[PDB]
Parts: sequence; C-alpha cells; structure tokens
Amino acid sequence: SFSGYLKLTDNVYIKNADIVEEAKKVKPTVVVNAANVYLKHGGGVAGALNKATNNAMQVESDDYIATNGPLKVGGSCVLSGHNLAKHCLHVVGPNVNKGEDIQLLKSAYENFNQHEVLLAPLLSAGIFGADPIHSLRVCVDTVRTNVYLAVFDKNLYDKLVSSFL
Ligand SMILES: NC(=O)N1CCC(C(=O)O)CC1
Repeated sequence: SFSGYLKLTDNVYIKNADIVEEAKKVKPTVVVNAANVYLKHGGGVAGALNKATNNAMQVESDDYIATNGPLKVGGSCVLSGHNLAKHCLHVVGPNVNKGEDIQLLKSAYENFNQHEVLLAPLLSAGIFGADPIHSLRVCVDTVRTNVYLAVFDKNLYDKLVSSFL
C-alpha cells in the first residue's frame, strides 16, 4: 500500500512525490486527476497522467465528452485508471486564472468522499492558480475518506507541512 506519507489528520496523508511515479508504484484503486471541464489533459498533473497512459486517458476522455458533454466546475467523473490505477477520478477544481469561484473548491473535494481511499494532488493548485495552503485546508475540512496527497514540489511540500493548522 502507500508508504512514506506524513499523517496530517486521521484521514489525510501527504508526501513529496510525483503522482505519476506514485500511481505506477502503488497502482491504487483511485488516482485523482486535476481535470478541467473538457477533460483536455494538456498540462500539469492532467498532462503528466495522460502522457503516462500513452494518451489512452485523452482518447477515453474525448469519447466521454462526445457522449456526455463537459463536466461542471466542482464536478467529477470516474474513468479508467489505465496503467496507473483501477480508476481515475477526474475532478474539476475552480481555475482562479479563468476567474472561477474559489468557493467551488469545497464542492470539488466532496467528490473524494465517494471513494474509500484515493491517491490525489491538491485541487486548484499549480496552473489552476489557487493558494495551495488554502487547498489543503479545504481538503482536510471536506474529505472524510482516506486521501493520500502527492505534492510534486519539495518547497511547496515543506511549506504545506510547516504551516499546517
Ligand atoms: N494540478 C497540477 O498541475 N499541480 C498542482 C499540484 C502541484 C504539486 O503537487 O506541486 C503540481 C501542479
């Protein structure tokens, strides 16, 4: 199972790790993707997860969008995890750089509660423009299931751990 995580709360764990390498090692039941409403996995965690699937994630996602239309900001869908996990839970956090409402971050994290255990990134962090310290706060105050957070950036990981509470 998961190793090298620092326990933040009873159910939230954190590690300085590349979520792709973590997914390949662990092969969790659920890996969370930091998705957009169109499931266009271009950059950040989405681009990296998609590239690890040899673009199979993007092919599957385009078929999902063709059938269902875009997701809502704050929403999610369960698709295949491909070579990385049993499932990928594509979660759309608000993109602050697109003027999206940061209050939707709690709605985005609520999707994690439908899964007993997940490997995940901080939502709305990185290219989504939100404050990662605030994202971690929303995560611990919203998610009740077991969430293993992979934080790629060491400097951000240290800042998150040292400022937690
Ligand atoms: N979603 C996304 O691309 N990112 C958010 C999480 C960041 C991290 O873990 O240091 C990397 C960038």
